Amino acid sequence: STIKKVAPTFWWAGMKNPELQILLYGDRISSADVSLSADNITLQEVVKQENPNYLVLYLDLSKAAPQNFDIILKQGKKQTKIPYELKQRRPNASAVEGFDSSDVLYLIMPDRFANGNPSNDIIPGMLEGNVDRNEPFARHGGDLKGIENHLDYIADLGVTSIWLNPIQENDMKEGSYHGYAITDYYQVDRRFGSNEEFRKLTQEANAKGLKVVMDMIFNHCGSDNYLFKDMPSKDWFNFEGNYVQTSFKTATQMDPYASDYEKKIAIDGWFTLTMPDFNQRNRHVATYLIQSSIWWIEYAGINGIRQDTHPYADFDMMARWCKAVNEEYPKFNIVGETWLGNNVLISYWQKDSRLAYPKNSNLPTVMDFPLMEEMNKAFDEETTEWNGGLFRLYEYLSQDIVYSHPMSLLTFLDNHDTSRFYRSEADTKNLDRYKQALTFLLTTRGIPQIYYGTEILMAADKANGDGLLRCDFPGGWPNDTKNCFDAANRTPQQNEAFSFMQKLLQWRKGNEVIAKGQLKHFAPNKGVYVYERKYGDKSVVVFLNGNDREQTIDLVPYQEILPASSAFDLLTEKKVELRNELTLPSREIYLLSF
Amino acid sequence: STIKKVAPTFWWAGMKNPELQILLYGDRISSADVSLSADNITLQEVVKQENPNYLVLYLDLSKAAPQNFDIILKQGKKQTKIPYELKQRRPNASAVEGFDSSDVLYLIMPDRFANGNPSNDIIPGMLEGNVDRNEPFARHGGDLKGIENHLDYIADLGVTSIWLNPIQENDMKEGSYHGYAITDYYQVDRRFGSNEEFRKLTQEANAKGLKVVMDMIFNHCGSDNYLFKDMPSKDWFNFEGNYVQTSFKTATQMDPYASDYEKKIAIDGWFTLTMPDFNQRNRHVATYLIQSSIWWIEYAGINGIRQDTHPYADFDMMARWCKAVNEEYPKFNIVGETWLGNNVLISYWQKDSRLAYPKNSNLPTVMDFPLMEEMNKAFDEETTEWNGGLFRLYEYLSQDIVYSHPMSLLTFLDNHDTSRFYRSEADTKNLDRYKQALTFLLTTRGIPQIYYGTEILMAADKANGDGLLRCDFPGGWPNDTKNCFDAANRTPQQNEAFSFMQKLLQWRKGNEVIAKGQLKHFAPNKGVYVYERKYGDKSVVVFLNGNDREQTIDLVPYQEILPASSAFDLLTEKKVELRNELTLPSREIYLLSF
Ligand SMILES: [Ca+2]
Ligand SMILES: [Ca+2]
Ligand SMILES: [Ca+2]
Ligand SMILES: [Ca+2]
Repeated sequence: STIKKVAPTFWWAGMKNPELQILLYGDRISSADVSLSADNITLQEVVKQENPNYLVLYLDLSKAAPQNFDIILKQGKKQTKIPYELKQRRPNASAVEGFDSSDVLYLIMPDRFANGNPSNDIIPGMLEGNVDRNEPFARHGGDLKGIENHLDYIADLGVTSIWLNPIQENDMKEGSYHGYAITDYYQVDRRFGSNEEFRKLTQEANAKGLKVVMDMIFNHCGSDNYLFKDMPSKDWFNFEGNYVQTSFKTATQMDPYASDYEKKIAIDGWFTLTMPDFNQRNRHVATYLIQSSIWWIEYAGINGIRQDTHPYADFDMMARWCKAVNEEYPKFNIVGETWLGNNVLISYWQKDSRLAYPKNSNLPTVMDFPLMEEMNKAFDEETTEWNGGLFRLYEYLSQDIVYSHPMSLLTFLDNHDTSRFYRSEADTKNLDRYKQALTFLLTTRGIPQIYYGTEILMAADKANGDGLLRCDFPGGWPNDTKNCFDAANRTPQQNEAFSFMQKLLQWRKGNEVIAKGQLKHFAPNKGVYVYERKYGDKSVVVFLNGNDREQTIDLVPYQEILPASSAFDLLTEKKVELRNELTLPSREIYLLSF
Repeated sequence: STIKKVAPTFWWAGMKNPELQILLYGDRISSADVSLSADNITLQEVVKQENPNYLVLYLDLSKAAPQNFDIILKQGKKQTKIPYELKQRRPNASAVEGFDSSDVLYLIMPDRFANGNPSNDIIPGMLEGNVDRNEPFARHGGDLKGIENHLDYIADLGVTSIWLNPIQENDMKEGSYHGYAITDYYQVDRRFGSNEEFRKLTQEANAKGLKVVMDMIFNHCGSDNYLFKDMPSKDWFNFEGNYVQTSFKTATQMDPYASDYEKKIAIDGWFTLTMPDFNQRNRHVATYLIQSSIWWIEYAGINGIRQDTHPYADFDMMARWCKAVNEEYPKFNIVGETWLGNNVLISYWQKDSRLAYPKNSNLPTVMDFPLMEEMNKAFDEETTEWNGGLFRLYEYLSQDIVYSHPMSLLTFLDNHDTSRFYRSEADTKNLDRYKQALTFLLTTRGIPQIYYGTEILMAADKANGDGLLRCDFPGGWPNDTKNCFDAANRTPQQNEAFSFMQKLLQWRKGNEVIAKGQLKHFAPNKGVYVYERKYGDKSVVVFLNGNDREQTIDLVPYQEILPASSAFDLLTEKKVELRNELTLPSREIYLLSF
């Protein structure tokens, strides 16, 4: 009809926040006389703006039960009836579990994991009408069905959650594959699936014991989003809708020496030309985006959101967002991308930050990029008597007083924006670093994330561009020669790697010591880093030898974490003797239980 | 007589704390019956310990006026009268000025600055009976008279304070030159001068407008200190008087993951065999040391103490110490050596630390070693569009939210424990780095310290040992060929360096903008770092070009700190045009006033 788009698509009765903003987009609709035909719904307000193609409606749902109702636009002789549903909430929707340190997240770029339906690789009408598996920056045809097809593999690997790069539609001319330029916040990308397919994926994942986390982006949308292409008003995007390039200097939010000029350039600046910057200080923009997040939580049953670009957005509005989400879903977890150089500035973004006080982001989980930088060097260097190697871990962790909630820090070796743990295929010839890094990651504090393909030694270097950071999982396509979803088609080394991660993950799942236990560590001792996780009377103890050589060490230092004269290494299932001294082969790892 | 040592030597009437501990050392004195012959002084308590050579007396002075009085030991037939003075306080002793960001401190190692009295280079009876100017680790003969002789030079350089490495006596066999193994807390080292000489030095310094800061060490004394050689009890030193070597891991005080074993080894461990670790948890040790600090403040009129090794000592006792000092001298400033790798752990030691809360060190000033590390690389590297060079300064300073009192951070390029700013004589051929580093140091936030000899390009590298970090000031000895205290005997380059520092220092002195002003800075712009200090309506603006090349930059970013279309560079006294763009020669520095 005259109505092109209605947002949200639908809503629910009995949400904690009883307000509903319905955004209407169509042909010169703004002059219309608006009414409702409904049962116990109040139309509070109709908002008109420069662009006559939009109306913004504010409804009060406090007294309203599930129902179908009509929005009615009368313009002279013409009358349009827009039907609208208030669905009935699942029981206990509010009580959906979040994710936490008991979990391990498996990060998947949908377009690059598995093609389970080739018929949707190209969608008539969409601006990017091409797939080309040999172009790193083109669509390759991955989809939701593909992920659904391989849930068995993911669960068997031992992770507890899938985390998806953005699945919301990116109808862009170029670069649509990655998902970070959304053109519709209320639709899965038609090349990945329908909305229903995503709900089904989540159901299927939950039934195999897997949580689902979803990437969302409030800082910016794609330039082909109707909201941008046909702006309601200049106030919806920063710099009044004109492209000004961001500096990426997000330290300006908290830097005590920041300039006014630089704060504006950073936080109001656009990431690129085709990713215009939302003005989150606009009440309509903010509610639109907030509602979008809540919609996907109610509709799809997700356990988590990662808000990319969190520091590039208005601080106050993102605090309101986190508050509004947690008011509706008290156990839900949100992680923000805090890509900064140091723990000090990252800690500011975490909920209850001592350094932000009295400001509070309300953001439960932030990302430990500094730990990533250290872990990418700590297993390759010599650990001397004074410095290097595993000292990086000792020294970094001892600074955890900065962080308000250290067990709500996402930890990771890499992700879709970094070099992979192994930079090149050639580097994967030695798995020592892999084994130490993952032992550390999966036993120390925080919430681990594994990037898809880590478990089969996929390699990549940032210097060759972002496209090759996100190569196709070998096996995800019908015509792939080697299908690495099955052990039978994997190199010996790939199976060594896969089996190692799986051992740790399968052991970690359900393990209350790692999930909730105190942490206690010791300075590297003749190159050997030792630490303990301890919950009640159960404990775990890790030894990591930080050198390419045999080392004997005195065990007297560790008396307070060694309650018995021997224990079993979980990895080799062999006994380790704990009496006075211990000799550790080159790059040894012991993971003891007590 | 039978009394070898009395501590303190004397005291004052009308101190805020009315308690006085008098420690008596002699031949089997502990059985004695003790009394006083005095006017309105109460002997509260006499403390006996394992060693019979000691008595500890506690007196109450609350009702007591200045007087001479006697302590009386009666043992059978023998009776010893120990005379003791309660001096009368100078008026306004309490109100002695501290030091602060309006100051610049000039750090001097006394044995290596100037020999103004060669007759005291060797002192009969002292265990180290040798001087040898050609041995880096031997005494060279510097003294107080030498510093007094060159106060004119120091004041003319433009600094506001002298800071001395320890002047308390180090009667040790080897290594006595540096001062960090004290054998008498109540005596200046006889090779430097008498107590009176130090008081005179201070008087002389004050009259030329210079403050005096004194190094003290509570963590440890020298193994030839009577307190150690002939211990009152095993409880006076950690590990019951037995040598156990410290790990140097002082992060154990605040590390949330610290072990019990490691905390003890670090904080109770000895620095070396000949530097035994005081047990500051012993009430007698603590009062002894506290009183010693207060004594030198009353007696000598000093403005500041640097407590070396502050983190190796008991946290609670050092907080009590800072409180007790500030209760007596409210404006006095104490700086603690916080030699740690990062701002997080350093910030814990600063008074009102948000990360230590609810603990509080009460330590006003801490040392910004991380800024030093950055400054030793920031002026040598390329400053690209994204990273390197002057970015190190931008990035470090933006983390100042960690610090409770950023203007009470001691900043410095080097000191007696580091490589000098210039590692070798050859490196001093280029002064660009010197000029940028010192411009930065003397205009940015904090309390600058210059190490003696920096102003004449003395060079040294840590790798050649500590002795060559502390070479003789050329001119401090009667037989030196080139006397660099006078411009006439200096290389052209030495005079370029000296004149540059002097210009900045002389301009900084009295300058309220630098002392008290806000700081505002900008990300390096095509390699050029720019910042402003601003107090009321007066401001200062620095431009530092962070590359070995000419660069034109847009000035539009800086509109908010450029209130006029031109200004005068303080350094070259030439006009700089502030209109739309600015072209900066290789390594340019502009220091503008408005
Ligand atoms: Ca497909
Ligand atoms: Ca923004
Ligand atoms: Ca002398
Ligand atoms: Ca100690």
